[PDB]
Amino acid sequence: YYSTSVAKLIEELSKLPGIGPKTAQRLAFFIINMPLDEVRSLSQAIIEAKEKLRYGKICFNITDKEVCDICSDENRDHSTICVVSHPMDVVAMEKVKEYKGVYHVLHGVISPIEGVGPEDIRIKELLERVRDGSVKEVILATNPDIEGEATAMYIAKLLKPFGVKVTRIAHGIPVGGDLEYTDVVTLSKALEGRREV
Amino acid sequence: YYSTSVAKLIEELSKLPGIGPKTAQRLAFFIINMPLDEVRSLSQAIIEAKEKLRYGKICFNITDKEVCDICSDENRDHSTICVVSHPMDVVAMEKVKEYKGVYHVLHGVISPIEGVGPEDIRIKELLERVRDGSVKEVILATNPDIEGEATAMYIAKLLKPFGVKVTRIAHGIPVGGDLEYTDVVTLSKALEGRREV
Ligand SMILES: [Zn+2]
Ligand SMILES: [Zn+2]
Repeated sequence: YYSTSVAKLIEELSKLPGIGPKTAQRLAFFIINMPLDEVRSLSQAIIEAKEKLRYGKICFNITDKEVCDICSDENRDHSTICVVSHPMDVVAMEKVKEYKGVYHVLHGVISPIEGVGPEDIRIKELLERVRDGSVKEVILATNPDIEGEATAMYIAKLLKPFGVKVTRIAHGIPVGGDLEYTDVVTLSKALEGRREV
Repeated sequence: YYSTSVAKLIEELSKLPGIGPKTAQRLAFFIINMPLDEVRSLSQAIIEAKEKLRYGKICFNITDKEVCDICSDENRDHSTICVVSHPMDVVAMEKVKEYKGVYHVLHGVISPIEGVGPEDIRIKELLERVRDGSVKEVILATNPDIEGEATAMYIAKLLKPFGVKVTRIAHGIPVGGDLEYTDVVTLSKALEGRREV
C-alpha cells in the first residue's frame, strides 16, 4: 500500500491523460521492475524529447528541423494555410495525399474545462501570418466537436478584419457509412448543406 | 438442452439478425412466461404486419393504403423529391424533422454484382414523376457506399435532359467526430467540400 518514491511516481503518472488510478498504480510497478537502464532510457527520453522540442518557424509544427519539410518544399502553396490543433492532425491530413497548402498547428483547442482559453493556443501568431494579407485562404480544419467549433467559430471572427477566404472543413455523411445508422445531427447537416450535383 | 417446442422458437428467433443463441435463448423463455393473450399479440402483429404490408403507388414507400401517409397529405412540398434507397431511410430522414418534401423509394442500388441493373429498381417511375410533375428539386440521398454512389450518379445523368435541380446529400465529417480516426477518403472530401464562412 504504496511507499513514498512510489506514491509519487503514481501521483504524477495519473496526471498523464488517459491514465486512471488503476493504471497509474499498475503502470508504476511494471516500472520499478524494469532493469535500471530501461528506467534511465525511459527517463532520459521524457526529458530529451523536451530538451530538443523544435517548433516550426512558419507553421509551429513539431518536426526535427527548424523549418518543417512541409514549409520548405517549393511546390507547397504558402498561401493556403490549413489550421489544425495537433502535430498528429497534420499527419492525418497529409495522408489524404491531396493537400497543397501549408499548416498552422495551435497545439490544442479552447476548452474552459481542461485548463485553457485563447492565450495558450497559437492564435495570436496565426493572425500575424496573414497580417499582411498575402494569404488567399485560411482553412480551419479543427474537429467538429464543441472543442473544434468554439475555436473555429471565432478564429473566423478575427480573420474577418483581413481580406481572406476563411473556409471551414465540410460536415456530413462519412463515406462507407449509411443513413440508417447516422446521427440525427450529422444527418440534418448532410441534408441542409447538399452539394448540388 | 431444452424442450422441442422451445428448440424451435430459439432457432426461429436466432435467424432474426441481432439475436444470437444466448439471446435467442433468453427471449424464448421470457416470451413463453408471459400470458397467452400477450403471446398471441406478437404472433398476431408479426403476422398482420407482413400481411397488411403494401407499397404506395406514388413513392413506392411501404404503407398500409394506396398512397403514403406522406403523399396523401397535401401540404408537404411535392416539388422536391428525396430519392433514397430503402423504406427505412425514409424513416431516418423523417426523424431529422426538417425535410418538408416527399420521397421516392428506389428499393436498392444499381449493383453489377447483385445482378441488379437500372431497370430493376424504381428509377423510371422517378423520371416519370419528374417528367410529368412540376419538380423543383430532386435531392439524391442514397448511401455513400460504392454501389450507392454509382446509382446517384446514374440517376443524375438521366435528370439533366430535364430542366431540374439535382442536388446531392453532403459528404463530410460526421458531427462530434475526430480528425485522427476519420479515414482518408472521408477527409479528402471534408477538405475538398470545404465551405466559405
Ligand atoms: Zn512548418
Ligand atoms: Zn408515397
